[PDB]
Amino acid sequence: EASLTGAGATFPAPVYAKWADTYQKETGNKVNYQGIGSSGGVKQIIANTVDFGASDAPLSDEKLAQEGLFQFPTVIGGVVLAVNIPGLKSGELVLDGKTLGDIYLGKIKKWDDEAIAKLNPGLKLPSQNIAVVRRADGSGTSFVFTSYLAKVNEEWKNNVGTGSTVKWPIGLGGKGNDGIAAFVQRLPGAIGYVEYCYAKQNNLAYTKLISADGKPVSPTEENFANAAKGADWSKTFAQDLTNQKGEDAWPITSTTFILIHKDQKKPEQGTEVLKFFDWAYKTGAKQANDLDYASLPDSVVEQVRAAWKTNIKDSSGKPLY
Ligand SMILES: O=P([O-])(O)O
Repeated sequence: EASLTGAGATFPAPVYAKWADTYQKETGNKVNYQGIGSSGGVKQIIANTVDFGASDAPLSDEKLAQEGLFQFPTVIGGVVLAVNIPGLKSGELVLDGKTLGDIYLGKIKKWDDEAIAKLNPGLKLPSQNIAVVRRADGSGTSFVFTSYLAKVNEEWKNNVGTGSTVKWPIGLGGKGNDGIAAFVQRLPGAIGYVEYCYAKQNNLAYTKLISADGKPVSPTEENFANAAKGADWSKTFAQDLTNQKGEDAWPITSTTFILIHKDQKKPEQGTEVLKFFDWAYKTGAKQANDLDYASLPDSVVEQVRAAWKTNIKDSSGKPLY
């Protein structure tokens, strides 16, 4: 029995809570995860106050070498646009990336705007103001969401850009993925970006999006998996999965990372962190799929195991796996 502590991204917090609960029941090891968003996770592992950090924004090779850190992917998820449009069902509104951007820029103000109605011909769109919601805390989901908007709206790209934290033109700030969820639910007219789990479990209506290739997709585990189908995992783990080509490829997809130290000053702790995530890879794929997360392919998991053996050591040079 060991007590491990992790902190970071809220994006995969439901799968990690679920994995942790099952592992305790099967083995008695305790995992404590604090959802505080990816920036916090990164600071906390750097400070050495947790056993493991989590972030959906990959550090660069230089950055990992400078801090003594190793990073590895766990699951693939999808970010959706949760909406509160009185009278609209889940999956009936269709947005494109340029339209989505123009909402977040503050350019489109009403739900029956010409640009929105042209995308959804059948619908009877209300004349309700749009209330944009966005994150207040340094976030991995913000990263992924502003990475996607920088590729499909050139005014966003030039005026706001990409980051964990940016200068939001308009909108109300919610803390965590659970805070955007709560916000949408209370505000008639609201739109907020959440990892798909948080809209499904809260029963929030969500849109469809038009893929890179120009077809409207739904967000579904399969569709998240489809967006990752042509990723070259053998070159890097830091893959960008936003606006991918292919059939039924969800446009705002992403993987997520775990960060640990390479020179493990507490080898027992470090050894138990690896066993947990090995356990999850080996047996956790149903729980992940049950929260609509796609799993990594077997070849990637084999990559991580090979890199565990080469990189993770104690202060005597000895490997931990
Ligand atoms: O996963 P987040 O909390 O860093 O968005």
